[PDB]
Amino acid sequence: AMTMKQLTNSMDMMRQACAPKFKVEEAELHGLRKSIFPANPDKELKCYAMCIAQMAGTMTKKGEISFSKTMAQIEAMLPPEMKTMAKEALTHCKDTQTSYKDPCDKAYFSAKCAADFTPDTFMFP
Ligand code: NA
Ligand code: NA
Ligand code: NA
Ligand code: NA
Repeated sequence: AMTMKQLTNSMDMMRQACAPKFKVEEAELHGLRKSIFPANPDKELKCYAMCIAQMAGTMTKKGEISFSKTMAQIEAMLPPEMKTMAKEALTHCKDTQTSYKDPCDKAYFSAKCAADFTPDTFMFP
């Protein structure tokens, strides 16, 4: 798997690829990295999160969060410091998207469920 430093480098690249497309600012982005997710973000932040999950190949053509490739991702890619938190969060949070129709809401609120469940060391790009 990746080391923590390699994962950070990969997450910074994802953020560089996605953030410029959306009307987001540094503070709210720093917040998600530190696993602090607003309950009521504006739409641009929700779609930033979707862009990210899409980029990590965790999103479906249907505009849904894919359990199976997320698991494969986590297994192959994550360092021990993140891997067990991510597996537990995915199982804990897998039904979140069913309360939402819009794909940006599915992505963002699934990631919020994960952020809220885990401690502050669980990073999002
Ligand atoms: Na590595
Ligand atoms: Na919550
Ligand atoms: Na967290
Ligand atoms: Na938390």
